[PDB]
Amino acid sequence: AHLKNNQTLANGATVTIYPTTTEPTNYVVYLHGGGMIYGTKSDLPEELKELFTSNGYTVLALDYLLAPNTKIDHILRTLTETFQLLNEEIIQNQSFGLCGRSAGGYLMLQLTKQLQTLNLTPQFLVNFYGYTDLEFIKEPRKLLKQAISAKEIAAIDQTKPVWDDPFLSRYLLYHYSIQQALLPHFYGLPENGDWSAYALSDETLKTFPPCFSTASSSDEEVPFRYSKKIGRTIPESTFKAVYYLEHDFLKQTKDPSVITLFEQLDSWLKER
Repeated sequence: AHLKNNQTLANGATVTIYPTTTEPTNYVVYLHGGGMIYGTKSDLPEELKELFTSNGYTVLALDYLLAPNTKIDHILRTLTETFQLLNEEIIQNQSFGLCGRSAGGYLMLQLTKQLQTLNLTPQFLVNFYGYTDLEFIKEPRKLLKQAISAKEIAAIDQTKPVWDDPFLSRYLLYHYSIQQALLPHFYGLPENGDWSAYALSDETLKTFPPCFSTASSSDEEVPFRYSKKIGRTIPESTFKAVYYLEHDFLKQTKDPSVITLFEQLDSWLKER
């Protein structure tokens, strides 16, 4: 039956499936935002989900593990595992694209590199203000003006694995770690600052499938040069800027700039 439904995979990851009206179908795997510390596959905007399903892509909105509970190296390994199970059960070697929101864009690009090794290349990629390395988190950022206290985050568990944060309850932990300079520690990044293992080279990006890439010039959370590189260094790719908006502009799908960008994405999807 073609109804939105959740499925749990062998390793405990769950996926929310939004079927198209027809069979056979193609697929897009969606990776949510939240800095790899908070958030949920449920953040997928209705309008973005529709851009995919109306174009014949069943959307697979996928869980991934969250830091500091699970370190980035492990999050990435588990994501590859999860994709392989998702392909076993649902995609079944049919064509698929990937779509990533902020940290989800980084995850998508890292997954892509790993999938090439398993003979599972995506047909295309859609990057909403992601990134290709973690260097930018070394730079000071002021994202929340008010200082978050230890008390306000004391109740958030950092120990046990977490597949989903459906009510964004871990949002403060993310911003706390930023304000307290703990984000690299939360992520498990090398203390010596050599994060080359976490970076994608231009060489690597040049081997990737076509990407539609977009970010706001006014993004204070991820420098939008990343999305320029992603849409320009990957061959046969497109970069579309939006101007004067906050980082996570998928929160504002009714904004005229975002409406225009969705028209651009729709047109680009129709050329796959």
